[PDB]
Amino acid sequence: MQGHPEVIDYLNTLLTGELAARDQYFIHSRIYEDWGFSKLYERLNHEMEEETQHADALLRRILLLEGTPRMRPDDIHPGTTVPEMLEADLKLERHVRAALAKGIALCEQHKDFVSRDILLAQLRDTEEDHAYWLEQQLGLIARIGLENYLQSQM
Amino acid sequence: MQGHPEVIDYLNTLLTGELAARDQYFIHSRIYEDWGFSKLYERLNHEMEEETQHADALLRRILLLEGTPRMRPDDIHPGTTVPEMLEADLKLERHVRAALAKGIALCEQHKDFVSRDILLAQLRDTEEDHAYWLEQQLGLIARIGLENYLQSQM
Amino acid sequence: MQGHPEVIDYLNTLLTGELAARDQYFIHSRIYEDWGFSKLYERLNHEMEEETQHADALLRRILLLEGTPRMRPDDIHPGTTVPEMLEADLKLERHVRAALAKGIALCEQHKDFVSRDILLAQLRDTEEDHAYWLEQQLGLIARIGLENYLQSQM
Amino acid sequence: MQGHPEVIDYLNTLLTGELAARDQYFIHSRIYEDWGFSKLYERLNHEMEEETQHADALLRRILLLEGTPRMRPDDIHPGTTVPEMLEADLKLERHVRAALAKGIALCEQHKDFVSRDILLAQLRDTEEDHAYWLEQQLGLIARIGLENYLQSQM
Amino acid sequence: MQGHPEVIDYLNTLLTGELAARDQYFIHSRIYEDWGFSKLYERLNHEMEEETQHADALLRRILLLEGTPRMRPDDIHPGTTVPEMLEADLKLERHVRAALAKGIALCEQHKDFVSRDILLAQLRDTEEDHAYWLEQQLGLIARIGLENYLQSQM
Amino acid sequence: MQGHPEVIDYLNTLLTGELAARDQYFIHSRIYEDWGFSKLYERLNHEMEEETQHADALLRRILLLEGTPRMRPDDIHPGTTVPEMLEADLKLERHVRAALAKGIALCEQHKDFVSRDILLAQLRDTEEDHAYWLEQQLGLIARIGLENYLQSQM
Amino acid sequence: MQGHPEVIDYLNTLLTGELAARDQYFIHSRIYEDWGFSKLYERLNHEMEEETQHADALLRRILLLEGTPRMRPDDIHPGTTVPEMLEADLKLERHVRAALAKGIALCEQHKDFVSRDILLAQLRDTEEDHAYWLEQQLGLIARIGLENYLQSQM
Repeated sequence: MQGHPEVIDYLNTLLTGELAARDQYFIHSRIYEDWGFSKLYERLNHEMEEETQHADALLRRILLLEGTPRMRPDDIHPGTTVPEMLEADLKLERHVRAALAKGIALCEQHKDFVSRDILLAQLRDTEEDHAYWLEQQLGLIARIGLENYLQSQM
Repeated sequence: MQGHPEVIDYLNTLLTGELAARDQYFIHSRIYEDWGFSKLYERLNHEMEEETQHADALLRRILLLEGTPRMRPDDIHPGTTVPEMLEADLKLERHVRAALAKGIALCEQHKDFVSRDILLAQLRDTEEDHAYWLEQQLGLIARIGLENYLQSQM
Repeated sequence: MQGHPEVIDYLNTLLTGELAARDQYFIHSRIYEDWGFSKLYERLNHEMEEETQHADALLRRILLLEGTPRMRPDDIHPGTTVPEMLEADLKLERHVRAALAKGIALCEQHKDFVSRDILLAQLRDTEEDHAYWLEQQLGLIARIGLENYLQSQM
Repeated sequence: MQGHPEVIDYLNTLLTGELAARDQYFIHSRIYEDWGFSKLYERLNHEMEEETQHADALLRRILLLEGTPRMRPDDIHPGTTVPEMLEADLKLERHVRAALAKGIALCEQHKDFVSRDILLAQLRDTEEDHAYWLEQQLGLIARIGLENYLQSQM
Repeated sequence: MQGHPEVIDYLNTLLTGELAARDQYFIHSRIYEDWGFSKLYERLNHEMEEETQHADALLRRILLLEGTPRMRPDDIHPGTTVPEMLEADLKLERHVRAALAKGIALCEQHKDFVSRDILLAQLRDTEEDHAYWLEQQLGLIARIGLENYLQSQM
Repeated sequence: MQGHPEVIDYLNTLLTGELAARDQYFIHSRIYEDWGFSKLYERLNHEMEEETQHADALLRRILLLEGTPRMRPDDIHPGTTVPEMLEADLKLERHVRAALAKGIALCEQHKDFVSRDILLAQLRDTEEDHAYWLEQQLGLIARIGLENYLQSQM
Repeated sequence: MQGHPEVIDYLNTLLTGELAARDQYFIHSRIYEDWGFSKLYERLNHEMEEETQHADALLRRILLLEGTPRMRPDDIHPGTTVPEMLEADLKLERHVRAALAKGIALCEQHKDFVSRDILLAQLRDTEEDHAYWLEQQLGLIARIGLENYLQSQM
């Protein structure tokens, strides 16, 4: 019935982080669309939808463990150029990865293995999809130049 | 091109209000699903998406007018019982309706008729769909009793 | 080529009665819809359309008998609560029943057998569908209580 | 919630005007049909249905603004000849057009923009479909002759 | 039956402006096609057809208001290079935007609300599609260079 | 590569003549449509589209010959009555027919046979479709009467 | 039956030129495919087939006129770089265009109008398709640079 308060409180820290991540992707994707980079809009819009699902999974788990979800998003750090927005989004995923890894350890100490399994799925997406794609973008800019990279994102 | 600063700031005021309304629906809908009221989950889940669409419309208009969107949501005031959560949502929508109506008058005053037309569509949804449904729910409770109303929301 | 003036005048009295019934069903169905009882709205909106077809048959018969139709509907008295609106409709239907039965006898005495037949079909609908349905609703309210009845009409 | 009494009251004036318009198109279409002018009947039968929809919109709007809809239709002024009936319907459309325009102005003054938007849609129909068609019918009679026009309406 | 002469005259000024815009899009799209930029041809050929539909709506409204349309298009000044043609189109669209906004205010002051509505839809297309697209192209040229931009328009 | 200046110049004279023809069919078709003559509107709307295509062919031909297309339409001379509008369009077709014939001769003299072939196709249309139809309409009015002709064009 | 000897010899002159043009496209298209420019291979492969069709048309006309076709192709002058190969093809097509135009004049002089019409179709393809496309390619290179142009031909 009732989850551990240490676990519940840490899930809430991740929830406010994921609500923030969803809103950062929201603004970035619409700035990308405003500038005419439709391929950057579509990928970031998809990531915004995925963060809503990640936050949803955490929200419902907190309610199941009888906790009170914290719905105030943490602050966001939007950039002003494509290289900057890509870097800010990679730094976000890096903080998310560290926080998710520490929550997985915490769930193991408190023997909340179902909450660990939920965090592990989100960590996989963070490393193998989000952060992986973002490092590809930055490495392509370095290899083909910003003019060519931006042209390909129209 | 560039909009009037007063119109852009007011659009940003409506944007932080709608980002908050979307988050109030997120929590309310998931509380409803956790309690097992699937019809209230589905309505309020649909309303959260519609608010995300409303916020996206404001967000893209602010960017088109060369403005900077404010992404920190307003404070939310969730409820703890179905009557409270419905009243809190009704109170939110009354505020949004007054705010959109004042924004429509302002847009007319500064001759930004496209911004006016975007707000008019949102004002229609607020009165004819959101506020209309919530007042129906509160009227149903008063007429059939909370026990019967909650049973019909399973 | 021309009908009896007594029969024309009575078809006209029936016509203004049926235009009134259509408009009472018009307002009652929309009040039911506004309160959120969609099954009551759907049933009363269908009875509105049936009254318009009933009025239409009398209107065309009056013109075929070389008469001039009276288009001013009778005054209506809608209720303000579900029990009052059901009683107001049952009262109207009972007057319509007696008016139709009186006109059938009038048509039989003036040997207008086609006008008698038009009125019998309307009488049969008035008795076997409308008043029967209304009498059922009032019986159900007494058996299951108004609260359960309204819940079932959502 | 609660609309402005001046608005609710003016919507009720338009409502009785529109219920009368529906009944004038009712009698005209059936007279046309009795005379054998099927094309005039279909068109005016279609306008009766459109006027019923316009009335529904106003009635549901009055109920949302917490008002009491008035169901007594205004007086109708039918014609006895095709030229007269056409002229009668145009006069009604012209009166309706002026009525809707004053209400649009009144709604703006009281800041009920949704009620205005409902009225603008009806005004567009009154001007771009109804009155346009009537004026066309009258110009056609002037150019090709009534005998020819009526033949074409068969 | 008749419109205000001031509104008729302003719709006429708008009409000659939109006939001109159609013919500028006509020549620009064909120059783009001749140079081998098929994506620029397809986009500008579609905007040509939209201007003809815009001109058509004004032309019919002028005739409905009992006015006489002015069919002499305004003079146009097409460019000779891709950057000049994009700037020439953006300049025209900015004048069209201001002319439409001025006519909307004119229609509101003379209570011609249907003519106001026709103009708003054209304003919305002028701002949210045309000028938005043109401003995007000029932004892309600055980010990726004219050489890459033209290659992408082949 | 480079066409003969006398040819390029004469194609530009035909171009402005054809852009004017497109605009005359534009206003005529919409006047016919405003009056309720749907068959005349469809036919003349179709001719406006065919004239736009004829203009496209000349414009693309001028661009291939490395010339600069002239986009200022010639003056148009619309009528106010059906008989006058028909006569006006025939006069225009007759002027166009003579113009196209002189150009065909000019192209042969300068040995640009492709430009001649484009012109012969347009001449065939001008004579075998456009002028033929107009003459038919006028002969019909003479035989069956204008009242009957107009009825048939409804 | 039998054609004029001067017309037959000129057709044979055009035939050896077109058999050469077909072979120049064969080598050029296969050089393009070997370098990996598949879009240039496919266009120039299609042009080789079209020239084979043009030669077949001349061949069959010469036989029908009781002539003897000359099957030795003219000398070809292939290029060694994409700019050279495009220029060499443009130079070839200019020669064919002048040769077909002179042949059309000759056919008219000897009143062989069918032979003229066969040459007119080939002259149209030469100017409007072959030469038009090649000048587009050279213009694209001048506008986007050879590196970008060659990339787009992969």
